[PDB]
Amino acid sequence: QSMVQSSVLGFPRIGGQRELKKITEAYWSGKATVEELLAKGKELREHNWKLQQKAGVDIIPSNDFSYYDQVLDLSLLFNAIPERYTKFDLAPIDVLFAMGRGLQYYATTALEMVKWFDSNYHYVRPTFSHSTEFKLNTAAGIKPVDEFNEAKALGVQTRPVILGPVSYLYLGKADKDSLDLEPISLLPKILPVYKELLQKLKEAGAEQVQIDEPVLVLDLPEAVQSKFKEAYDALVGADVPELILTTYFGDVRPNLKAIENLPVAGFHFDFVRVPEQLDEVASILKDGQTLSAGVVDGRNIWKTDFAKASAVVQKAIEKVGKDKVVVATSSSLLHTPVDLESETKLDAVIKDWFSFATQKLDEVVVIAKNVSGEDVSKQLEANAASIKARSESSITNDPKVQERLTINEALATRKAAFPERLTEQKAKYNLPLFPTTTIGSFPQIRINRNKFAKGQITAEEYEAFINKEIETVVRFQEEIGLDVLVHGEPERNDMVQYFGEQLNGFAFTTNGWVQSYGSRYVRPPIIVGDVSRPKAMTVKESVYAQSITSKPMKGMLTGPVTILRWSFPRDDVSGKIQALQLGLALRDEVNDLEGAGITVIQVDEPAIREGLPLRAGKERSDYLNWAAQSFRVATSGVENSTQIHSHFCYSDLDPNHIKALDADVVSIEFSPNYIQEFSEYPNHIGLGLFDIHSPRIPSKQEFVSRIEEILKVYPASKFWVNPDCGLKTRGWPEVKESLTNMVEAAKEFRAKY
Ligand SMILES: [Cl-]
Ligand SMILES: [Cl-]
Ligand SMILES: [Cl-]
Ligand SMILES: [Cl-]
Ligand SMILES: [Cl-]
Ligand SMILES: [Zn+2]
Repeated sequence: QSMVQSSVLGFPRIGGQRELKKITEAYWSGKATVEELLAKGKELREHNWKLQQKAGVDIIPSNDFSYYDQVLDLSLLFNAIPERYTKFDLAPIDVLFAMGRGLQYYATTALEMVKWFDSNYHYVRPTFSHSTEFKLNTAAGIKPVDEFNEAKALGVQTRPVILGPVSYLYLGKADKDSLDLEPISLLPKILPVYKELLQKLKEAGAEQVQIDEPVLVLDLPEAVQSKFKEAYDALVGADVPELILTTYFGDVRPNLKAIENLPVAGFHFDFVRVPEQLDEVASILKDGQTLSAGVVDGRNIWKTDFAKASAVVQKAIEKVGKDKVVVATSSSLLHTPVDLESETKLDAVIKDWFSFATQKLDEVVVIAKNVSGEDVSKQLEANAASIKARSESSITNDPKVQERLTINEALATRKAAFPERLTEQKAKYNLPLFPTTTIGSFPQIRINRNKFAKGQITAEEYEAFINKEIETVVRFQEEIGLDVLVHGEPERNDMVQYFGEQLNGFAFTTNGWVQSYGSRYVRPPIIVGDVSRPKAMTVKESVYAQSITSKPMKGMLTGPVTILRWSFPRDDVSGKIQALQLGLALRDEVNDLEGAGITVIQVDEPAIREGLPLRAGKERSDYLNWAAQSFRVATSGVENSTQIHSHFCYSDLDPNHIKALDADVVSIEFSPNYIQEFSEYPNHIGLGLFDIHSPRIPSKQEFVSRIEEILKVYPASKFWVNPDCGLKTRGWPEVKESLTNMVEAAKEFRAKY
């Protein structure tokens, strides 16, 4: 324990080879027994605790492990279990899984999955009723207490991590039988349950608890933020551990007044995202409260600059004293891959710039020792050379050249306004009124794709297999009589990795898995440098699909903002600069598609709202502006007769931003008074006419009446006819009938003209 302690806010639990996914999925399909699942959990926790102890981390977390989601874990522990999950005599591990994955696997719905702030993790929404009885569920045991005791038996003193009451309630929602319930009003009922838990943790031997209150980086209603004082007045006492109120991902300053007189033992703040909040946040400390300074990024894969991170910490030190500063990860390392050392195919120069969760443990320790005065000179020197090698690999380290060298409006504008383009597109494609199309995906080829990865087939044979599947999908759309076709994207794994693995300025990993939801993990690409496009990324398969039909075939691309958001970004330049470079890369792909005869092109940005900055203000309004501008740069090089499409199904869509794209045609998921939101849409628009989830083939008449309802709002000149989203989750027969009814409905309308 150095004078200045080191701290980790959580550790990824998935395992270095995805052991957690393997044993959990095996348990669901009735392979693994309950004991084997629990033994694997125990073994992961032990390994991870020991890894952190061996690296020298002073404050090591417990309760950060989960078989599914830590928020779900708290719902189970506090008995926030809707009544429908208790009716099948399920063991507690199965109640957890039924809430997480859904009840249908136990019957004779899952809870809502929600983004965790602006990370790429998702949690299971706490759901509350007037009938909810909050109590400590000793049924299974008490997860925090049992896992604290497990670590202690191993000779590892840990700090339990729990999501705090205010955040837990605020992030939850009223169940359907209680739509009047304001979750925050439940605080008096849930606080005694937190108190009992905290008492039990003190009794087990915990000296300090990390109590996460991240909603403090959000714009909080007064009815919510005015409660921090009475919540923590109630929790703090001599019978519970010291409480470290922990925030991350943002700026708490706007909420400072709410937490300026809390009886807690100290705070944690994110000084990676918001280093500038230091002065103000430090000023609220009283009574020997401690400041945990988050300076090792828990959400990115870059070696930390030890000189710069040490200097931020040294400012904290100057402000509250060495005995009251802690060096910490900025957030849980849940959001980074487990271990860089399992990567064997990375360029050696680039691998030297990275640090994954396991390596971050060494980094916080190095920084804590640095400011404490210990000799880590060798590590500082190595680190200073890595940082320099990295800064020298981009066009300029200088922000003056960097700010100036990054979009003239011309680059972001088509050559003519839509009405003029429409005249040329009509003449080129001769589409009728109510033209029909689909969004992209069709029912699925699994084997052969894996065989080609395994080396069992050659590229030529894989190519022949891709081409037969494209052919089958194209011919099926022709038989149905759709007007604008898609190729089914059989060649693509994932709409981001497919691009991230081809673009310049990117690296990709073999094992760089991060948990996204439950047992579903992602392996995000990494932007390491200035981005450009080195080859034709999608042209081959599109040109093949277009060569077998006389109907127009959509090219299909992912837009720049979505590639950026589903990748690990550079931490040395703005997101804006990266999006614009990605925009210019995609512009070359679009221009190539067009040049190869693919003149109808869909460019999809499903991650927009996900990347929305957490507070209303300047960063948010800039984001929307540059987000749109990036899309326009990608799409504005084309001739007037080339038709740009874009599809939108991504939760709470912003029609103002959609309008800023100047896309020729948009499709919008749609199947109460919602049609009015897009009533002023300027170009062409296809409001989805059926729900690709709903379990029923809509009749022709059902299509006809839905088209009639839309025609009360839109002109027929603007209207495209298409489903809500892709069809890969349906069976072929339901897809044939649905789409056949859709086209026949369309034709009826054409005739009535
Ligand atoms: Cl159990
Ligand atoms: Cl705003
Ligand atoms: Cl407009
Ligand atoms: Cl009408
Ligand atoms: Cl029109
Ligand atoms: Zn969709």
